[PDB]
Amino acid sequence: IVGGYTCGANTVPYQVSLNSGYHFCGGSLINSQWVVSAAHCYKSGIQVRLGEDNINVVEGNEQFISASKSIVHPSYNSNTLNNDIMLIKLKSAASLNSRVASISLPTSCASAGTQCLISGWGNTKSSGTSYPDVLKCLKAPILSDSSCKSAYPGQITSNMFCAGYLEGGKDSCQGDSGGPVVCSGKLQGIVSWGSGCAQKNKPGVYTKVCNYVSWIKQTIASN
Ligand SMILES: [Ca+2]
Repeated sequence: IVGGYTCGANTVPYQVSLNSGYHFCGGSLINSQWVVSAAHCYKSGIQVRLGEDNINVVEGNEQFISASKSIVHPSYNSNTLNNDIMLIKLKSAASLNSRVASISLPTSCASAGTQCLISGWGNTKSSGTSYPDVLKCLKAPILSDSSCKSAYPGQITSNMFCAGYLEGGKDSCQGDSGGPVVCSGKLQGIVSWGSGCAQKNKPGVYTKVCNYVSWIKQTIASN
């Protein structure tokens, strides 16, 4: 996250870190046994890390649980990033309390102008590189479909939305991918892509979660 703030330990209790020896992507806990992340975060050997603040220090609220199964969206296209969503089942159920909690799925999509909270352990610089140990946060609005498509001609599908600031300086970034965009207590987006980070006229592009709730529920129901 570029231009954000330190969330506070365990203030974002649905935020997970995906670990393959190191943090590589974010995710969101949507029930005791399932995580949603980006399909471009897929790899084998994932350990899900719940209850994290400092990803490099054991602070006492962690749960580390191996993935038993990963499911990339049937129609994921890694060239266009259309349908950039995946589900991860945990080998055992997480213990849910105030510091580790699931986030509600939307019953309704979000509109332009709604404020949202975006979080992760991604790069904090837009020129150059600095990866934080503790979770970083950004409050950002959803942008209109038209300003999204104007920023990124021929690249925005009905499964994508823009959020952030066209002026630059405040965005998600590398390492935040797969993590949450939560608006009025609902998981509305997944950190997906963008040209650079926090660049003028190049806002963040997010997977539109409300399009996927049917798929998510039926997948959980049968796995
Ligand atoms: Ca830790």
